[PDB]
Amino acid sequence: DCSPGIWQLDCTHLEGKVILVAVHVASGYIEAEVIPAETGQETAYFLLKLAGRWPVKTVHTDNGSNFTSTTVKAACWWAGIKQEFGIPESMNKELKKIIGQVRDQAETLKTAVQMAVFIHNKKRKGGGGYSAGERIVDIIATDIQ
Amino acid sequence: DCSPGIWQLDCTHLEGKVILVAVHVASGYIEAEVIPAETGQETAYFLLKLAGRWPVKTVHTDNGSNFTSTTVKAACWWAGIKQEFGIPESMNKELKKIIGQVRDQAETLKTAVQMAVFIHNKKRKGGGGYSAGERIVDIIATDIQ
Ligand SMILES: Cc1nc2ccccc2c(-c2ccc3c(c2)CCCO3)c1[C@H](OC(C)(C)C)C(=O)O
Ligand SMILES: Cc1nc2ccccc2c(-c2ccc3c(c2)CCCO3)c1[C@H](OC(C)(C)C)C(=O)O
Repeated sequence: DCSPGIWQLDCTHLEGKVILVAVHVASGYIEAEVIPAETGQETAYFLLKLAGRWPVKTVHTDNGSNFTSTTVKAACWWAGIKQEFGIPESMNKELKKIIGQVRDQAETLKTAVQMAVFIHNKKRKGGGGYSAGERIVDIIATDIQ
Repeated sequence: DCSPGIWQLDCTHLEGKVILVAVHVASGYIEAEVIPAETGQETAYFLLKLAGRWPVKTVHTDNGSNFTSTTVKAACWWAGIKQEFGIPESMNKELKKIIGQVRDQAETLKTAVQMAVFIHNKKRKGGGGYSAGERIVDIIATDIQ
């Protein structure tokens, strides 16, 4: 029943590095990237990429100060994004769980993260039974037509 | 009439930097990234991200030697991707055109690229009349069901 334009964006920390995690709330679909620094510039750039791919209307975060930089506000201004305050989970544990499971199968954390994203988005969820990757595409397509 | 799992991947050069460009052939939808070096490791990593997001079955390129590294072959092995040889355009000019149009509106090339990707994917194509972003989502969703 969730609006299809709503996304959640946070950062977690692992191995002294920073993982930016975006969740499409309606579907559970995720996108993630290991970023060199937890900064406004990184968040702004990430939001521009996200918005060119999906119809992003509002973004929520669990750390509001993430969104106070002028650099982030410029990215939401240009892409027509607004901040979402009133949201009614949680993938940071679950994605961290998958990362832990595949970690030794890759040299770098960034590679393991993308493996974990792949696994998460492709998993059939019947425990009828689509994956997050299938649900996002259906939700958006139905919302077009 | 194109298969929905087929993607084209190339690199272009601008301002002495490297832009990796992936095109979903059936829709015209694009994803791009400025990469620090034109290397197998960058291509492999990019393919892992791409494959966690879309149902990527085959990838074609205009420079076959792009795909000879062990690092790329490991990424297509792990993600279940095969190379596509027999393909029946062109965005590298068109995307370059949009980049040129917005270039002065951003400090960095990487930012301009993402602006150009956004513009390209959102543009209604009626010259009925959906955008590449709408077409990819419809094509994939219909292919699920
Ligand atoms: C550094 C590195 N070196 C290699 C040398 C030879 C062969 C493969 C690799 C891989 C690799 C590539 C795809 C892949 C996996 C690992 C693990 C399974 C999924 O696919 C990596 C990975 O890094 C890059 C992806 C950036 C190249 C890694 O971090 O381990
Ligand atoms: C370096 C940089 N510094 C800034 C300082 C203050 C305010 C904004 C910026 C922007 C910016 C952010 C979003 C955006 C656009 C530009 C241009 C329109 C689309 O949205 C950038 C851009 O770089 C980052 C996105 C990495 C921060 C840029 O290359 O110009």
